[PDB]
Amino acid sequence: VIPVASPDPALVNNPVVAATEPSVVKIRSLVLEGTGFVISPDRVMTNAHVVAGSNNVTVYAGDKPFEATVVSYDPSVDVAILAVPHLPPPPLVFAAEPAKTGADVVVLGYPGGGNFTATPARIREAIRLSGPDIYGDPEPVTRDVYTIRADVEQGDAGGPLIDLNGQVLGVVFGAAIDDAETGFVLTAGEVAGQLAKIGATQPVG
Repeated sequence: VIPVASPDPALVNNPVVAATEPSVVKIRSLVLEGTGFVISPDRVMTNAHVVAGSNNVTVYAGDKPFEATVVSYDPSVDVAILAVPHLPPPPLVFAAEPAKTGADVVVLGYPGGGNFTATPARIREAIRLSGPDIYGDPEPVTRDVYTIRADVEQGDAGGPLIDLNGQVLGVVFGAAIDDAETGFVLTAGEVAGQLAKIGATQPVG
């Protein structure tokens, strides 16, 4: 882990939080709980492992429930798409330029499946996270990621990482086991590549 300065605690009150908050939603699937955000009208992107093979997925926009359906799931992909009809909040926009080391960012999500919380963060490093090719295992072998300094929790899974402009830099998908205050974020390029696999293979039963 590359060491960086502690995140600016003032980031919780930054207008960027209130601007993106309505579009960041809590997800409950049937016991399993996570975070998502609006990517396009009536469509929510979330963590695939949270909603994996679930027929009872609910989306909470502003403490109010909306029925969701997993319409895009691929076992080889970290992200999933939920279809959420009549969902008021507008889509969030992805940042077009990659984030740099030391930049102050914010993780938005629902840690422990509670209320919406903004977690102050700082970019450690942009890296290619490559593992071994596990035989018979579908999950990705390589990932474009940001390592971040942040007190991240499994409830933040599927939560967007947002810059000071209000744009999504990536999506929280993990943390370090031995290192506290260390989170792993899929880059906007990585999410695009993963959504591309789904866009290419659809429709699938």
